Amino acid sequence: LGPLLVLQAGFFLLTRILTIPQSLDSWWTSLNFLGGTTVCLGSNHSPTSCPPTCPGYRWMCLRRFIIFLFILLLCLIFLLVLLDYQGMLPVCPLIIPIPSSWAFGKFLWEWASARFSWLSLLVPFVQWFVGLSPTVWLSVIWMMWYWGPSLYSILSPFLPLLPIFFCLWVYI
Amino acid sequence: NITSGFLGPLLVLQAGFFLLTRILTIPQSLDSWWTSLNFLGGTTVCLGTSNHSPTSCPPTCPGYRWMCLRRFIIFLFILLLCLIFLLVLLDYQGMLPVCPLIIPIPSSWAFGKFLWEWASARFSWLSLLVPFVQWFVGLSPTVWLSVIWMMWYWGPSLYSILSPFLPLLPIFFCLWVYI
Ligand SMILES: [Zn+2]
Ligand SMILES: [Zn+2]
Repeated sequence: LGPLLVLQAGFFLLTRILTIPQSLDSWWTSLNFLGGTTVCLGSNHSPTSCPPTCPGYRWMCLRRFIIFLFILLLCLIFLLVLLDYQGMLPVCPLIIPIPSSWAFGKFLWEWASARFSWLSLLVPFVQWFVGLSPTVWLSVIWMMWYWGPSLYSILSPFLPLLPIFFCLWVYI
Repeated sequence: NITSGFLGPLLVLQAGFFLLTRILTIPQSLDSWWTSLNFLGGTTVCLGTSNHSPTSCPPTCPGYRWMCLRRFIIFLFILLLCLIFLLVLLDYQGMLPVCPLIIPIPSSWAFGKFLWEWASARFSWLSLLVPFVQWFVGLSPTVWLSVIWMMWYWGPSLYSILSPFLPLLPIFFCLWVYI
């Protein structure tokens, strides 16, 4: 009795995972428009779910595949985070006792700061911003969500004059 | 002296401008490419005129917010991809010291070796599928190409039995009961 239920649950969860790409590419295709789907060029079916006869269906499958690939990658990265959180990646820090946790992250950041040498200047600013934002981060996300495209639109006309006087500054 | 002295830094300025303007549009190119994948390789129109493509919304159009979002999202992925690439490069030089599971550090692909060894350790059944894959390589390459092409031909036929798929767990479950 138990094993039948276990197998049914496993199959249903596998179906959920396999249909995730449907939902995800449908969401992204919604992003293309003002939050609303469309109709595949050629019964007017959305290009996120075409019938097998529809030519776009072939494309859809390819699309479903790529999304799925990214998902796995994300999952992998997510997995790769947890191990790094738990300190199961015994990465030797640049010259020694091991970093109990986040060894990979600390090593990677140390290497980047040591080599690129401008992230050294960037890090103080980012640390300032994050530390000063226990809750300000939430508000600036809201501002970015609303004003961010707007401020980008206002800065963009002066976006190309920006390199000109940046060059002037570099000359001086 | 003065001529070349000025041109040098200014040459760097011009080259930087050109490279940044060529490489900062890649989010737009990839967004347009995916939107093309959505409709058999075509642009279509936005919801808002001149019928501009939805990946090049003017600021007046309401989609410029929307577009930016996905453009930004695409931009993020690029960094991630780049990061992967960067990692995929560093491991080759062995610049990632990862101690192997129980000792000298691996000369190259240390991170890849540790990850694969740990993953194989965690799942015993996974390795069971490894040999057949090699056999797939070990089989006739032409046979593998024919199989893949038939699957492409059988993809629509693959899901032509998609409706019977749902009962698959029950009947197999029934087998598990009778097993
Ligand atoms: Zn279609
Ligand atoms: Zn638009």
